[PDB]
This record gives sequence, C-alpha cells and structure tokens, in this order.
Amino acid sequence: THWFVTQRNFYEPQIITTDNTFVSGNCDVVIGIVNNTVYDPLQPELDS
Amino acid sequence: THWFVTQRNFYEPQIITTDNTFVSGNCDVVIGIVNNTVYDPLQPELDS
Ligand SMILES: *[C@@H]1O[C@H](CO)[C@@H](O[C@@H]2O[C@H](CO)[C@@H](O)[C@H](O)[C@H]2NC(C)=O)[C@H](O)[C@H]1NC(C)=O
Ligand SMILES: *[C@@H]1O[C@H](CO)[C@@H](O)[C@H](O)[C@H]1NC(C)=O
Repeated sequence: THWFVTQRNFYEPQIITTDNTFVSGNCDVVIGIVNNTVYDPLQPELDS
Repeated sequence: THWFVTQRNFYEPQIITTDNTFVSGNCDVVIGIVNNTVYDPLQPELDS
C-alpha cells in the first residue's frame, strides 16, 4: 500500500526522501520505473 | 570551460554542490588547488 526505502540486509523501511535518494536523467529511460511522491524535507521548513 | 564532479569509473558529470562536496581547512594548505563556484541549492530555495 505504500513505498519505502530500506537497507538491503535487514528490513527497516523509511520514507522515500531527497536525503535517502539521488537523481539522474528522466523516467522514460529506466525500464520498469514507477511513480512515487518523494518527500523533500526542506519544503515544510520553508513554508512554516 | 566548466568544472564538474564525476564518478571515478564512468564519466557522468555533475555541477559542483554542497551535496556532492565536503570541506576541510583553507585553500593555502592544499597543493595544486583551483578556484571555482560551488552551487548551494539553498539560496534559490530560500529566495523562492
Ligand atoms: C507516472 O505518472 C505520469 C503522470 O504524472 C504518467 O504519464 C501518463 O502517460 C500516459 C501514457 O503515455 C499518457 O496517456 C498520460 O496522458 C500521461 N499523463 C500525463 C499527466 O501526462 C506515467 O505513465 C506514469 N507511469 C507509471 C509507471 O505509472
Ligand atoms: C604541475 O606541474 C607544473 C610543472 O610542469 C607546475 O608548474 C604546476 O604548478 C604543478 N601544479 C600542481 C597542482 O602541482
């Protein structure tokens, strides 16, 4: 029901964030890519 | 003409940032160092 990121060797999920991820290129390149709402921890801290 | 940071074993350049570089000391102690702009993502993000 919800996507997470975990270390490969012991199941301990976390929210998918721009601190837990990095970017290259665009979605039409990766074969088997998926849609997901990636948290940017700066946006609440700019708005509030 | 421009300076990039890239992974050692496959050329894939990135504009040099505070997310890709760490800091120590000052520019006098290093040998063969050069001047270039470091992109700080936070200045556009605060000013937006
Ligand atoms: C991820 O979401 C995007 C939209 O944000 C999907 O893009 C659609 O792709 C279909 C097939 O070509 C088009 O008919 C739609 O018009 C597109 N939507 C928009 C808003 O442009 C994309 O297909 C989704 N990918 C996955 C794997 O779910
Ligand atoms: C590299 O070697 C040249 C001599 O060929 C010297 O002039 C230059 O200052 C050296 N640069 C660094 C970073 O060591």
